[PDB]
Amino acid sequence: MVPQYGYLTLNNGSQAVGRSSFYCLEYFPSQMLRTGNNFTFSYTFEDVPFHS
Amino acid sequence: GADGVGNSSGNWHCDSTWMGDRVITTSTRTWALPTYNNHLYKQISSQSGASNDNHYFGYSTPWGYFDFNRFHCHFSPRDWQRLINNNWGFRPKRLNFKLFNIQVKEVTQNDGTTTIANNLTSTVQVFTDSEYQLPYVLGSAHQGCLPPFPADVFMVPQYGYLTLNNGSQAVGRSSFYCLEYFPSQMLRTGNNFTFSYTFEDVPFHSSYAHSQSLDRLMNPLIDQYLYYLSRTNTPSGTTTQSRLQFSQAGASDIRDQSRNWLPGPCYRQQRVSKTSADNNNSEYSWTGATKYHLNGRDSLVNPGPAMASHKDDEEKFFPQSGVLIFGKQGSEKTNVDIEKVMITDEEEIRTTNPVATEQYGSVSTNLQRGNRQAATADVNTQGVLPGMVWQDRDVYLQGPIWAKIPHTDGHFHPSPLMGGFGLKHPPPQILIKNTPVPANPSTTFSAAKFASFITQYSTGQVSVEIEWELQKENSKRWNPEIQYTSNYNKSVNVDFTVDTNGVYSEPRPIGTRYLTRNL
Amino acid sequence: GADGVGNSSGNWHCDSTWMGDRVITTSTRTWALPTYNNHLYKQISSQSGASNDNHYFGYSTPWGYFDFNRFHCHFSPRDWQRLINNNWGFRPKRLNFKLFNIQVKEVTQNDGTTTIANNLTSTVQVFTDSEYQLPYVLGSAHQGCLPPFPADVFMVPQYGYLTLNNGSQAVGRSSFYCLEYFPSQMLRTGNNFTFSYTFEDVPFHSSYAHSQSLDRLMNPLIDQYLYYLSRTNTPSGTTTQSRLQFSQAGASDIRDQSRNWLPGPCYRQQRVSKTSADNNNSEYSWTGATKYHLNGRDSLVNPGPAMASHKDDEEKFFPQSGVLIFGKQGSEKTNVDIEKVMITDEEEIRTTNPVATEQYGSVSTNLQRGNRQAATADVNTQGVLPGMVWQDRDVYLQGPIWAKIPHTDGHFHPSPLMGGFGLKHPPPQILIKNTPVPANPSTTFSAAKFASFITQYSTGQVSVEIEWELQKENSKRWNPEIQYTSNYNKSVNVDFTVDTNGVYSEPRPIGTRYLTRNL
Amino acid sequence: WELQKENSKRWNPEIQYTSNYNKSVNVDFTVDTNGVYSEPRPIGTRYLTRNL
Amino acid sequence: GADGVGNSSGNWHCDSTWMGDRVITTSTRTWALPTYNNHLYKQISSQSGA
Repeated sequence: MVPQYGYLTLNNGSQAVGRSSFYCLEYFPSQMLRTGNNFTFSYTFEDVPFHS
Repeated sequence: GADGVGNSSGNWHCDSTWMGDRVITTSTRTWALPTYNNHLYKQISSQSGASNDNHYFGYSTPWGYFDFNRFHCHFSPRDWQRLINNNWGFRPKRLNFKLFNIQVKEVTQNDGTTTIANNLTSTVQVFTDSEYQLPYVLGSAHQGCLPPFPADVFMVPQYGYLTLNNGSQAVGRSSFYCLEYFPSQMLRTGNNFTFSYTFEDVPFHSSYAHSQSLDRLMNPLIDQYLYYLSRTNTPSGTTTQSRLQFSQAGASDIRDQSRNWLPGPCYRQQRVSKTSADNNNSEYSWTGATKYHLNGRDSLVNPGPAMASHKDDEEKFFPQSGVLIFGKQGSEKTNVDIEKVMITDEEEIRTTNPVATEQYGSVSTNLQRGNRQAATADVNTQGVLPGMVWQDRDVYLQGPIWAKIPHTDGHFHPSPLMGGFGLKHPPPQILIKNTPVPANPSTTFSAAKFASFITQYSTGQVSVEIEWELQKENSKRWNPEIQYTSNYNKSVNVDFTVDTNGVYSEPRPIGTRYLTRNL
Repeated sequence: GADGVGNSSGNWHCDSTWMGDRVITTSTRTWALPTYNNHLYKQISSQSGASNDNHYFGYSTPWGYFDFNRFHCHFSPRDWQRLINNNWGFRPKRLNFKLFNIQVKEVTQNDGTTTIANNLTSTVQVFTDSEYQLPYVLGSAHQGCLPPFPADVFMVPQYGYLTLNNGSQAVGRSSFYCLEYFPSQMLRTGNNFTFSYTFEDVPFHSSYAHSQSLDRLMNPLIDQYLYYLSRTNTPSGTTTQSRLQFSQAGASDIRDQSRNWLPGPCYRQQRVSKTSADNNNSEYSWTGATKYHLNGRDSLVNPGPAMASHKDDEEKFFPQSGVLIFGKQGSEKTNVDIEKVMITDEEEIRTTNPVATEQYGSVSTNLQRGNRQAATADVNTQGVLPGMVWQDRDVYLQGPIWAKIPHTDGHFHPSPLMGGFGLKHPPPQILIKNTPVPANPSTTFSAAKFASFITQYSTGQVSVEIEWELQKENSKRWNPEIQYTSNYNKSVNVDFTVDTNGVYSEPRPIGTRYLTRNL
Repeated sequence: WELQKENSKRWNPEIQYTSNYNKSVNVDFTVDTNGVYSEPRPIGTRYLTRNL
Repeated sequence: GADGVGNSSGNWHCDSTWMGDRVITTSTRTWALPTYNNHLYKQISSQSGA
């Protein structure tokens, strides 16, 4: 099962602080896939030390 | 090739063509694949107190597989007759495998009613290993091969394998293979699957029987120039003194003639008669059987080395395990009577091979001397010696086509025991699976694995095309041969034909040795 | 290459490089060569009343020779681990041999003092036969090989050979070889010797063990289509009448399933236990041993054909002669206790090969009939039959690398018995000798041969470089393998390491079979 | 993934990760009779030895 | 470089030069090497009740 997405922000007690941010995920460009479409991307790791 | 939902992905090809060097057999069947083990691997092992010989440890898999390894898949009884009557030898060359017209069906069982509906977006995933990285099941003479008669629809068998065991417990060297871990083509409705394969060079199978035997390979008219001991003692007329004498062997005594070759090797069998009165009354099925011993467990040697089943006019008797035994149509699995089985008969090999139920020969036990009489012993098992010749077991009609030589430091004369072609790289396995479709996950997240799936199965057609190479018969024999003939007399049913109920049946085993070559 | 007195003739090369197709092992040692037999040939023969089996006739020679034929010469315990863990097979390709930094020393023993001085003008003469014109000693597992640990200096062994004999007396066909009679390079201080050699094409050694056994090569889920006799008689309830019945073999009875292959050949052994209480109390070392017989003399078959040493959970027992037995560091020649020797164990071959201490199987003795019960016999020795597969014996770490196939009309499966690579043209022998230097001849002429020589010996370095080809392991096994691991627990001494006195030692035999292939 | 190969002159053998040779009811890292995959122990990546 | 028995294989260089960006120091010494442990490896460890 694919897990649900949620995040935390600033708080005082359980009350929010004016700096706490709200992100609407509907607000980003997203590919819409019907049956018979596929999704791809590739990624290149930045140079990092070997693990020992 | 990817077509729509409404286009047909491939045509039906079932055919046989003969170019006179080559015959190309094609066959197409309809298959139905269920979901095995509820989409999950399991380990299986010998049940409880099963005997030491019967212990096993292995895994069962969700995957099915296709096996065309039986001859009658490819040949019709008439096609088999052109080959058997007209040819000395044949071997396969290259084959081709094609899957098409796949369709996946979801079934919904509610109350007593079950509705079966097309699931258009579901997939089926198929791969052929071709690097031989899996336990190779084929060649063990399992059921589940394509049916003999093209109008039949067959269920695709489940795939499982065995590994090392101690008792029913596993050993650290036992391997676990996850079939999900190989690259596999995923086929939706409107996709097809193909591959082709080329058989490595292999000796022809010999479809001929010899017109001479090793014992009798010489001119009866002319004497040899080589002496043997004709007699060992001469009478003085009061007593027989010891005087050893020699003779040239000739037509008078054939058995004494110097011979340049030896019969094939033997591993002896117990003889049982088809007439129920002649057999002993005791349980010797096991205690009397001939066996081999590995790692403290005995195993019946059912096929045995290739041997003649009986001598002249013994047709009643047959070796205990030493023959292949096929069941007649509609025969139960267990404890089935002699009338139901079809017992094959190897007697065409009498010439070069020993009778399976009798000893290779006799051998001197001791060193004679004036005061002690010479003695001999019987050799019931003979390994290969230099100058031995033998014939391989016959393939018949419904026997297996090939087998995979195990990969080992050494092996002698790779030809398999059940008959057929030993192949170091046999035709690869084709494994097929219904891709799991989950059913209605919960709204809250759970990290557990799904126990709920849509119940579904798939179906389609499968097409196998093999190209065979033929060895033509060129012989100067004057008189007619022996041919395979369907009897001329009238009958209720025709042989190799459906009955009034629609049940196809094969009346008798058809083995491939008729035409005669001189030795 | 000819240098001065002060130039060095060659560098020390001891190295291992891995190109991932190939590994190239180099090793350099320091040798010391004395003068054997006072510069003269001798004949040697069995002493006096030695038993008929022990008679021999041969010659001892002044010449020494070099043998690198043991693996641990070339591989370090860590280098041996990269190969053993990561690879299915390996074979040698080409090798190179180089001698350098030779120096000859004359020793003068006067009173108790012995002064050792350089003799600059003396020579050492070396030749490699390479036409195989000498008795080939190597491959008999003699001592005198390059030491395992590179800091050791070793004495070069004396060369001698055996020929035909009757008793201790020679036969007219026995050959005498004079090693002075071959072309040989003479090396003074500042000369070096080289040659290179290319191994003929040879099968890889199999460093893998099987994850299946011949007994269990089939799908447990699916029944066979081949019947066997399940039972031979049926009850009438007053008595059991004789009625023979058939069954298809399946998961329920595995032992009855038709199998397409047979285990390897056996020549039976006597079983002895490492626990001193279980063994019988009698002298059966010889009278009970398994032997072969040539020309009226028995010979113990120590190596035997390759066989599993014991069945499941038998690890206590081992075959009488059937295994290779190595001594621990600092073990005496004779009558040494079980704790001193290191006994190798072949159990990784259980799958394809019979247990050395038990019989191949059972065979029907007689023809049954209504009035006589069937009987069977045990086969304690089995020659090769068609359709048999087997594994070759394992090479270990300190076992020999190769052997020379004798040149004969025929031979079967040339792989040697001690393990290693059968080579029709093995690496040639390198023989080395101190050239004789006479001492102060008399002023008057005498035609007699010199009995007086300068006492001297030589020393230098020897360098052997072998190139090995590797067969990489590509397998889909999901779960981890078995690897060779040095134990993690603390210890007084580290394994494969010098002790506080400087004595290198090898704790256990390391055989090359870990990675697992499916059969 | 990019790999850093081990080149070392150590004479004696290393320590390796080995599945135990003894018999067992279930094989490690394998499904059981019910089809439940399991991981018997954590496998950490440090075995081969470098000198400091 | 490989010389005879009588040729000298190298000269004595002991020097210091200063180029004012760089200084190049050279030093030559005479060494004497014995044979240690009688030509053989040993293991050593803390003594007893240390």
